[PDB]
Amino acid sequence: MQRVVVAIDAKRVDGEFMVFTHSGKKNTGILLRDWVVEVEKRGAGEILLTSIDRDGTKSGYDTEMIRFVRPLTTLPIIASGGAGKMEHFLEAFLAGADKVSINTAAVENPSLITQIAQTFGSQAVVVAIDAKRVDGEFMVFTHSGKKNTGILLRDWVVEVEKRGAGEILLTSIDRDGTKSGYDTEMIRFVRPLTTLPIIASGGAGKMEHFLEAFLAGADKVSINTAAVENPSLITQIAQTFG
Ligand SMILES: [Cl-]
Ligand SMILES: [Cl-]
Repeated sequence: MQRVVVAIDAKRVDGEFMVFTHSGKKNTGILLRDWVVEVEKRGAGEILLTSIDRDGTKSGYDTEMIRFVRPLTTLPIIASGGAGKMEHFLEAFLAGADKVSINTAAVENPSLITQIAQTFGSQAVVVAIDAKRVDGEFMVFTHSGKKNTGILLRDWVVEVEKRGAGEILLTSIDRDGTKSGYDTEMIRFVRPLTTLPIIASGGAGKMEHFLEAFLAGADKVSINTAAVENPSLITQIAQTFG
C-alpha cells in the first residue's frame, strides 16, 4: 500500500541495468527489471530511483533508466536528482518520473522547490533532508552529509512545506555524514512542524525498528540494502502498516 518506499540504486554494467547495494558499491547480480517488478508485487508504495556513477556515488538523472523502469511499474517513480536546473527536472518527468527528489540543490537554491511545484504539481517534489544534532540543535547537512549549512532543521522543514514540497525524506546522519539508523527524537521533532508525509530513511532492517519510526511520527520508511537482502521486509511492513 502506502507505507513503504523502496530506494533502488542502479547502473548499467555488462550491458544490463543492475541493482547496487551498500552505498552503490556492491553489484548484487539482480536485474533492475526483475527487482522493480518484485518490489511492486511485495506492496511498495513508491520507488526512489537513483542512477549511480562508476564508483557508486549519486549521479544525475539517467533518462534511459527512467524510461526503462516506467512500463514495469504502476507506482510513483521518484527520480533522485543530483541535478540543479528546470530543464534537468523536465527531462526526468518526460522520461517517466512522477516526482523528483532534491537535497543539496534545494538547500542552495530554495526557489527550485517553488519552480518545480509551480510547473509540475504539489505532489511532484520530494525534499530529502539530512540532519543531525550539533551544538545542541538539529542542523541541515549537505554535500553527502559533510557540510553543516548553518540552517536549523526546524526552519528548513517549514520552508520546504511552504515552497510546495509533497513529501520529506528524512535521514539521520552519523558523525562523519553517513546514513545512520532512525532517529526517533528527530522524527518526533519534525512531526509537529509539517502536515506532509514524512519518509524516514532507515539505515537498518528489523520490523520493530520500523515500528518505532512509525510511532515516532514517520508515515513511510525508505529501505534499500535491507530490502534487497531480505525482500520479505517489504511484504512485512506493507502487511502491518499499509
Ligand atoms: Cl536495455
Ligand atoms: Cl530540541
